[PDB]
Amino acid sequence: AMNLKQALIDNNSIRLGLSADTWQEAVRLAVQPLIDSKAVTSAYYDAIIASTEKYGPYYVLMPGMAMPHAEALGVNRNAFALITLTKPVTFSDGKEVSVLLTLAATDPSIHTTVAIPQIVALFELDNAIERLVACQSPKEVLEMVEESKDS
Repeated sequence: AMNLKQALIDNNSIRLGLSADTWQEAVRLAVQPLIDSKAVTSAYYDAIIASTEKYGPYYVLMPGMAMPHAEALGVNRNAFALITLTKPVTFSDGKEVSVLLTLAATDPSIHTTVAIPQIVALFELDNAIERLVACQSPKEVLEMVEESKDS
């Protein structure tokens, strides 16, 4: 089980400065890099849209970030993806998002025991979302992620 930096490399999962008009557009874009790496199937995007439709945007945990995921489904392999938006997108609860960290798992208890702690740490860094938005290559995204693992 899973290291965020490594997962991101193994999947080549980082996308930088994409553009979306709806939170549906942004979720699609956020899951794409995981369909690209064959970690998940489109049916995973569908499952995110569907769980958002019944539960509301539950994975939007801190200002400026979503970690899109469903209770899974279209998943072959544990993976993370990381995308960065040009302009903040507004989710159906009124929250504004500029960074989506997609999470996929074949076991549901990974989410809180393993994944959220890592995600939490990246975003608990001094000026993270804007730093992340101004990242000019996956290299520095990954450098931010190493910085997360310590202190």
